[PDB]
Amino acid sequence: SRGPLRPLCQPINATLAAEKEACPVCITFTTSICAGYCPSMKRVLPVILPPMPQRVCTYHELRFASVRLPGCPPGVDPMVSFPVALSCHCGPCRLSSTDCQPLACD
Amino acid sequence: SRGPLRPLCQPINATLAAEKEACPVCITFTTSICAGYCPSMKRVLPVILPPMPQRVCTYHELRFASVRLPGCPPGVDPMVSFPVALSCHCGPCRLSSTDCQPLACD
Ligand SMILES: *[C@@H]1O[C@H](CO[C@H]2O[C@@H](C)[C@@H](O)[C@@H](O)[C@@H]2O)[C@@H](O[C@@H]2O[C@H](CO)[C@@H](O[C@@H]3O[C@H](CO)[C@@H](O)[C@H](O)[C@@H]3O)[C@H](O)[C@H]2NC(C)=O)[C@H](O)[C@H]1NC(C)=O
Ligand SMILES: *[C@@H]1O[C@H](CO[C@H]2O[C@@H](C)[C@@H](O)[C@@H](O)[C@@H]2O)[C@@H](O[C@@H]2O[C@H](CO)[C@@H](O[C@@H]3O[C@H](CO)[C@@H](O)[C@H](O)[C@@H]3O)[C@H](O)[C@H]2NC(C)=O)[C@H](O)[C@H]1NC(C)=O
Repeated sequence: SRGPLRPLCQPINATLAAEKEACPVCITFTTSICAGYCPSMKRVLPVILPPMPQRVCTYHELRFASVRLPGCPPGVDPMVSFPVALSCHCGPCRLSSTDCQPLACD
Repeated sequence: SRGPLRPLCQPINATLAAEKEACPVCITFTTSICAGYCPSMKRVLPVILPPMPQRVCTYHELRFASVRLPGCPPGVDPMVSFPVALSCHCGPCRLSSTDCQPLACD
């Protein structure tokens, strides 16, 4: 459709903020993630669409880490993990997490 | 010297606990790290020692992530990073960090 840059997919050092309903203080953190624009590349002759099955950029290589939402009541699970992406590409509509200074989250 | 297993070097999902002098609550977390026994392999004929220059297992591949020691005074830096190891080996005495349920740190 429009111009592709719009960065394009790549591991990118961003920030998110982990917190769970009824845990006291939430926690922010930094982890490289893979986000970028993958084109649903139409080719020379159309009509073969759909062009590309929601090819969102998903993790080629992934390591997890997690922290520990401090103060959680003695009945809830404080261990909160997240991706630590190493490289990435674009394949089918893949679910993973969200499916197809610093900060604050309270 | 003695038997080598004693696991041997490998990325290993362990836990550490980040906290800084005069920040209020400390934070624990989980991150794969590379720890293992590397032998200072003496060979068939000695006298060529030292055997191997303090070949501690250090990170072949490494990604950083960091969290945010919550509540830090408005004059201190809450961003605390750590390794997110992908693979590893053994080379010279390499400095990096420490040079040659969950938890609590307060
Ligand atoms: C280090 O941990 C990762 C997983 O991260 C976990 O870390 C713990 C502390 C906690 O925070 C938890 O929430 C995190 O997920 C281990 O990675 C495992 O990798 C295998 C395959 O290599 C996965 O198995 C497969 O999972 C898929 C789902 O996509 C299934 O469809 C398959 O059938 C199969 O089960 C497994 O899910 C991962 N583990 C977890 C808990 O997700 C890694 O192996 C571990 N290292 C060590 C040495 O323990
Ligand atoms: C994503 O971040 C890493 C570094 O992690 C940092 O993350 C920030 C948020 C913060 O927590 C900070 O404390 C963490 O360190 C970037 O990795 C950089 O990699 C380059 C080389 O590939 C490093 O440069 C070299 O560093 C060596 C030291 O061993 C020097 O001897 C060299 O001369 C050279 O300077 C650099 O140190 C790394 N950056 C930092 C801050 O350590 C990674 O590039 C980044 N990604 C993006 C897209 O920004």
